[PDB]
Amino acid sequence: SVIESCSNAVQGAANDELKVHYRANEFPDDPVTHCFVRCIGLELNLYDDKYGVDLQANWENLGNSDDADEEFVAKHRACLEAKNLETIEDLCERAYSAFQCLREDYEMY
Ligand SMILES: [Au+]
Ligand SMILES: [Au+]
Repeated sequence: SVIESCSNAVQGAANDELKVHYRANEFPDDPVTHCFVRCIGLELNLYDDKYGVDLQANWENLGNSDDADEEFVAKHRACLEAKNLETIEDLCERAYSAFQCLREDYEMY
């Protein structure tokens, strides 16, 4: 529902070629996708513009029900710190940049 609602809440996102990527869980580095990813993130509560990535929620969305491994938290909290998200003015670009920290995780899952 989120994918389909986000393709409509984001301009350009309602696009047959992008949606092909999205369902195949591919997310190209382009301004439409940036906003689509931000939207998914906000809708699923995996993300927030001010507070950033919710690492526990993502841990869950990666097929886990326990408290996140300390490594996982330490790792990505480091990855996200190094991105200086607070200096990225465009919100879609900030969200897209945050979520690349977690890409290795999503892919190996
Ligand atoms: Au493509
Ligand atoms: Au962007």
